[PDB]
Amino acid sequence: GSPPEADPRLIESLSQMLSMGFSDEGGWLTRLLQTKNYDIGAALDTIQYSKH
Repeated sequence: GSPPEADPRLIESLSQMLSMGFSDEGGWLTRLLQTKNYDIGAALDTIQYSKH
């Protein structure tokens, strides 16, 4: 569902990308999101891979 620290701070870094409605499949964003110290897989997974 909605996890604290595993959704906001994650879905935020996307605020920069999600502004279109697409996830980074070319590893381009991954590097960025990595700024969080973990993985965008979990982040990019919010731009779609789930429910609109």
